[PDB]
Amino acid sequence: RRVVAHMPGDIIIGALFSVHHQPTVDKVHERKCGAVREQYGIQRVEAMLHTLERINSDPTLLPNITLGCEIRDSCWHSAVALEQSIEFIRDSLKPIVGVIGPGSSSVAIQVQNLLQLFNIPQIAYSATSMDLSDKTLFKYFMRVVPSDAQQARAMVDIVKRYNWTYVSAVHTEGNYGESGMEAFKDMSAKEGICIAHSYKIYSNAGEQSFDKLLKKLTSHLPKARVVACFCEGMTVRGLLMAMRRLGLAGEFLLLGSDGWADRYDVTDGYQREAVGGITIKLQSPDVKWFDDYYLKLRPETNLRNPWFQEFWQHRFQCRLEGFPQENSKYNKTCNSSLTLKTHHVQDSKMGFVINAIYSMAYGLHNMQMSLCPGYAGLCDAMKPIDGRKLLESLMKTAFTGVSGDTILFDENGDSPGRYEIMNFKEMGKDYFDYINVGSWDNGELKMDDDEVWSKKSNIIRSVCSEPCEKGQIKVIRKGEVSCCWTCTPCKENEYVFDEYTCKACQLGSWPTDDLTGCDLIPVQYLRWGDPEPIAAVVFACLGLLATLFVTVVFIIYRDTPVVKSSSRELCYIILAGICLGYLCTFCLIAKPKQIYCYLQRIGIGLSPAMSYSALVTKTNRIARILSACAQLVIAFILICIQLGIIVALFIMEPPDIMHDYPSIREVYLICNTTNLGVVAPLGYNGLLILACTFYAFKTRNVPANFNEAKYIAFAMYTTCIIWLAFVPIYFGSNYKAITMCFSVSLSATVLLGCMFVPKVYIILA
Amino acid sequence: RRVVAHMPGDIIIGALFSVHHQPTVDKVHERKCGAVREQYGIQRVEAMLHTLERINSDPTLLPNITLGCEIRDSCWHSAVALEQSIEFIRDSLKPIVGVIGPGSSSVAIQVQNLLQLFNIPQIAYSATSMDLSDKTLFKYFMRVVPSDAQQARAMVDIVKRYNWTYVSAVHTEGNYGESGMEAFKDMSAKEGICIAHSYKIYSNAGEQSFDKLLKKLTSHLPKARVVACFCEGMTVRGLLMAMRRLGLAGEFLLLGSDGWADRYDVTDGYQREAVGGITIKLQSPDVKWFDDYYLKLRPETNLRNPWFQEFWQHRFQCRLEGFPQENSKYNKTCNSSLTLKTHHVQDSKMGFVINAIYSMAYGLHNMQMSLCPGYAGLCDAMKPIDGRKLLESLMKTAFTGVSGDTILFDENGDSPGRYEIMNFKEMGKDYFDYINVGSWDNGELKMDDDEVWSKKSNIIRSVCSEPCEKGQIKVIRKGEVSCCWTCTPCKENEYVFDEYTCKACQLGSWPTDDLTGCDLIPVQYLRWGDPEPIAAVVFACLGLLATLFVTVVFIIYRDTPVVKSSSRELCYIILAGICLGYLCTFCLIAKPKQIYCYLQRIGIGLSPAMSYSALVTKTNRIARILSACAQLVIAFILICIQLGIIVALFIMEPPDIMHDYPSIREVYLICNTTNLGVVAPLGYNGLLILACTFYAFKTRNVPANFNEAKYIAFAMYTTCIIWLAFVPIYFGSNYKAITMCFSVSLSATVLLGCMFVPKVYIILA
Ligand SMILES: *[C@@H]1O[C@H](CO)[C@@H](O)[C@H](O)[C@H]1NC(C)=O
Ligand SMILES: *[C@@H]1O[C@H](CO)[C@@H](O)[C@H](O)[C@H]1NC(C)=O
Ligand SMILES: N[C@@H](Cn1oc(=O)[nH]c1=O)C(=O)O
Ligand SMILES: N[C@@H](Cn1oc(=O)[nH]c1=O)C(=O)O
Repeated sequence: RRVVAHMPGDIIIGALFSVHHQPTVDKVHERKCGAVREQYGIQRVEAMLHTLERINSDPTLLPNITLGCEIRDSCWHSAVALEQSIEFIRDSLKPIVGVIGPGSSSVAIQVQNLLQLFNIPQIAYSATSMDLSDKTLFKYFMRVVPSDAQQARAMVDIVKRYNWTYVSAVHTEGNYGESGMEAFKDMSAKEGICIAHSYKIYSNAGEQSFDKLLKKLTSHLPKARVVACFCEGMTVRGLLMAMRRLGLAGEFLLLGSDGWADRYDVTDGYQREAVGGITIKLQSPDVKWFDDYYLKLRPETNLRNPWFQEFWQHRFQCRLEGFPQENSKYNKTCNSSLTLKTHHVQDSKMGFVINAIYSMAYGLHNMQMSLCPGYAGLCDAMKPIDGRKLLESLMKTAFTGVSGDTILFDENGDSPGRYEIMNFKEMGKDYFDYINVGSWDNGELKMDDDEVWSKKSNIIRSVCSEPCEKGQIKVIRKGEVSCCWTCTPCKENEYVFDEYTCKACQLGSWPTDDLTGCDLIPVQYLRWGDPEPIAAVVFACLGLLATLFVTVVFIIYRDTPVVKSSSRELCYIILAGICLGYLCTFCLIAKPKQIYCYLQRIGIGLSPAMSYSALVTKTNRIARILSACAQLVIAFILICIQLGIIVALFIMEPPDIMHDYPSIREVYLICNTTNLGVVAPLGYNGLLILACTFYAFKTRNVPANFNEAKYIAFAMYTTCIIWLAFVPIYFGSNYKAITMCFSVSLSATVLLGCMFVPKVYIILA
Repeated sequence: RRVVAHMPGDIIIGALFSVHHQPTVDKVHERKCGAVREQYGIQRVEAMLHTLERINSDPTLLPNITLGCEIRDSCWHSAVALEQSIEFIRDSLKPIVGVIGPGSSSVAIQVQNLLQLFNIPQIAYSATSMDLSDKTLFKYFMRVVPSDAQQARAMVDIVKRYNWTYVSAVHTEGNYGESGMEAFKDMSAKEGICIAHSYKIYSNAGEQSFDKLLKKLTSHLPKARVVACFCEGMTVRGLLMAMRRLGLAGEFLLLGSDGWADRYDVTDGYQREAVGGITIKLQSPDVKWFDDYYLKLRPETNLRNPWFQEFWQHRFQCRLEGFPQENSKYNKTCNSSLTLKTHHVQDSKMGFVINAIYSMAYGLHNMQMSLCPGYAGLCDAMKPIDGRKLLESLMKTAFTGVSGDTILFDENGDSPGRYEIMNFKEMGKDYFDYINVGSWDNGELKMDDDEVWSKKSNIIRSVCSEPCEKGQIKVIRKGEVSCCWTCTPCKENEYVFDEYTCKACQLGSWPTDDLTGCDLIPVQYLRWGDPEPIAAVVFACLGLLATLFVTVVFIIYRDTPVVKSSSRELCYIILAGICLGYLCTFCLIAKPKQIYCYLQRIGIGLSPAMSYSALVTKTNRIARILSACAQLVIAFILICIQLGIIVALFIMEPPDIMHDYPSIREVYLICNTTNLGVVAPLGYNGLLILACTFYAFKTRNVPANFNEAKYIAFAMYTTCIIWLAFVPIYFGSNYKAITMCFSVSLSATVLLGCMFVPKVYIILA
């Protein structure tokens, strides 16, 4: 039978403390507990005994009634605690009025499911799972610590403070780990944080299980460098031991939980592996009087605590001869010089443990105040202490704590509390410590970024993909969590619509700077500058100068017989046409406008048709003579025919500015001239040429005034070749305007020359 | 205190049945449970009370000993069953040697946690959760049913059989539901399925909770019409009542589980809302001998069942006056003609229950054979029947069940089984029934897709997005779920790499039909024939005919005095040049090959070089005379110079066919004749032409033999412009071959016809 610590009194309060370690994986069925525990074990039993004797000593608390206790060992296992709890309720089948419940959430649940049936209030000090807040299933459960709803929030705040996104989660199998990791997963996923993969493990699992878990964790090593452990202390120690076994000394940052806190017994010997880990610890000041009472204990006199001599021997590895408990396993003997004052480490949850004992005390006081206000003691109205009344009194009680605050329970049975942030750092050489690098209260996280990462090179941000909003490149998912993206650049005509897709611009549009939006690329006109068209305009100007010189010479020598043989009007009509060619070239090269672009048509129609019409009549007259003024009229009508066709093409295609986009980039504006709108006048001009071919062959060479027929027959001859050669370039090209300009002013000069010069040259000579 | 059914015996076996319904949410703390049950309650009580008689009347099983029982009421509740289990184990503080576990997985876990402390084996008949298969924590627990693992697969198979991709998930709060939904989520997300959202709810929740759950379920209604309930019977009934309240009559198809099975009590009164639902039932044939005993039971004689009178009054709504259990709540009085034969339904899991007790019988039989073979009864080494030995002999028991099959426990305490897929249909007019429409066994899902949906217009498949495999389009996930995608059309250039990305083809390439792959586009070239080459080659052929005619006239009249002039050999060189130029095109306008394109450049380089150089020498002699046979010497060398440049341009750029791609759509092939490879021969030719233009202008009009020098005075004067006219066309175009073809023959023609034809002319004259 398991041993039990007793203390007499009028009212007896049960307490479950984990004096011994959890049963090993291969001895769960035997329910055999491992080694004794100091922080979680003997210290808590001593705290309970001393605080109860203090309560008995205090006259102002529970006067004239002495509080007893029955402390049992829970071994941090569900079955052992369940059997001890059955032992608690055995009399109810002096009764236990209340239990200072176990420190594990799963164990607390298992004990509560049994205690609630017999109306036994249970006050926990370390069980912090959210599930215990449900008063429908756990009516007889209270705690002096906050739930894990705030601890998960604190962990999420820590991960979101340091840009950590792609973390990996581990939690111990059990209610505490399960609930905590569920809360963390829920809160983090709503705030952009990410989980590579969530793992679970038992605290008592063998070395092989931890090795496998660490292998799975290293499977994401380059990217998921932060591990979030809603783990217990022994789970974290197992992870550290795995790191030691398979050579890992800084590949991970373990973001611990309340289980780890600042426990020195999870990093003993493995400090090098745990350096840089961040943990969350329930805020609890050191208790002075407990330290004063505890360090003065000796195994010779400490007979109340049945485990104490065993503790002595396991702690100071030695054996105590003059006692039953010798245990020769330990070679040497315990000299009367050992004391607990050396390397003494008070457990973090020592404030809470005492508080949970005061609660059940104060809750018993208040209930005694109401039941029998006058009587100072155990009144006859209190012989069968009622569990329901005691629970009610505990729910509405409030008292000053050991720390110096007020402990009180809300409607959910929980109690207010704040958290502390610790960083396990290497302070000196071969010396490590937990350093307080922040806190967390009522939703407000106030860290200290200087103490942790005393440099600008903090831990590599746990991210899956680098920030890739770098202009052209967009972000595409890969069928996994919306966490790890591949970055793809869209084409040049596409701009980023969102961070997720890239959208093409319009027909004549181009994306702006930073590809945030788009832009209608400006139209391109025929510029007056440039090296090419300046030559064309210079040529046109020279042609105009030649034409004005020609007209001056023609009018000065007006009535001379050497020029008064042919019609003066005919070779003034030709002059008007040759001038109109240059005028058409000049008005062609400009901004294509609703006022400008139809002059192109009139030029290209009349100029290369009307001049040849005036010429053909003269050639025919000279040929057939080898008449009168009537040849003028037949000339004019020959113009009018062409004047029809242009007008014929004017109706179907009105003068407008049409935009063409030969490529997706450049935009051009030109008049609406089409394939049919340039061939028909050119077709007629071909006929004009054809007409004069007839004559030119017939005339050939004829001795006239200055042998005009010798030269006028040749000006046409050099024109038809260029007219034909112009077709291939014009048909396929992007330079229609300049080509038209050069064509017109080319066949132009030719004519103006032999037409007039041969005559007017020698005339002036 | 609660009542309990008793039967005396040497060995006592307890049981936990939900005789009454779960306590309502407003009376859980009092632990008073609701109305009586027929299938899950009284029927199983009578099953135990008669199976024990059947065993006790069989000398072949447990001879000369009697099996008593202590049947307790668990009210389908964890707390009530834990209290009753405390009552069971109170003796160990006649002992209970083992129990028939409760029907609920959570309740089974709770009672196992207490029973394993006292080595009391527990056998379950419906506790199907896969949590209890862990023998580390649940050693003394066995069951005659498979795990939920198999059942979750059965569902996954069902959902993947009917294209159902986007479904909703609901499970009952507890272990059964939670474990089942975890398994289903795992093996569904792994294969192809996507869950819109997973919900949970307690069975004993209020109306408002179920209404809220249904409101959340209709949030995804247009897409996810299928809800997967790893829920309990009463959870499904609550869902149906919610559907009735807010007017849903066929928006959802409920995919139920073992909880639902073919229970008429979950779909009574609410058939309209459940029609079409598909449920999974553990297969167990109805035990025939149970009916012939049960149906003849009467409340007058059945005194050993404390719950029989309550049930009898609850079933036929009336009162039994002649009995203490009057229950004056009802109005009328039961006549002595009411029988259980009317509206009798035996529960699905009756055989299981029976087999469970049989499992305990043989375990208690195989023990007594092994412990004391000689004795027929309770031997001395068996008076304190060992729980450990009972469990050991139980795990290895193989026997025959009431169904006729063989019952045997695996290494984890489970037993094999198969599933029946049932469909709730409207058979007649106002008549609804469950129809067996399939089965599932070890991975084989047999089903009858015609009994359900006797048509092709089944339930609108629970899908999110329509298929995107419409050729060009591809799938884009927005970072929501992996089953709701948009369709993006790829451009005509790229081909679909996978379902989710499409990548561009090679620059010379094109996607094949259906965008499945990319194929090599065929190359184009200037084919023999065609519209323009058929006109171009006519020029070359006519030129060759003219050149042969002219050379015939030249060689015939070589010695005629009328040609005794500037060396006829020099002009013969020119004529050979024209012939070479005419044959240049025939190796130019063809299919590009190394043989053709190592001579094309030679031709263009030399043909307009050597002929023109010989013309230069001839005109040089003519001009300087106003020499001897050395003219060839000063001529020939010039040719070499040009040849040198060609050779200079041949070494740097070897003749090879390279593929030119004006755009992605078109492909051509041509040799490596580049811009730099054309200017240099053209530069030399232009320099030569300009050099001889001076002498051509010097000659002008010189009276020579038959005006020989006159024609070449002006004919050459044309060869400049046409060559010049060739320069732009060759630069900006895609027809660089045919342009060269036309230009080469167009140059010679003139020079040829005006230096070798006037000759033929006067030769004839
Ligand atoms: C990322 O963390 C840094 C501090 O390490 C700080 O800038 C901030 O918390 C995060 N960055 C942004 C842009 O918020
Ligand atoms: C969807 O289900 C049908 C029959 O229910 C069958 O074609 C197949 O299982 C699914 N469709 C495809 C294309 O796989
Ligand atoms: N917070 C834990 C309690 N706890 O876990 C440890 O590892 N130490 C410790 O006190 C729980 O809620 O169970
Ligand atoms: N199979 C369930 C139990 N169960 O719940 C019901 O509603 N019916 C029923 O048999 C389980 O494994 O817990």
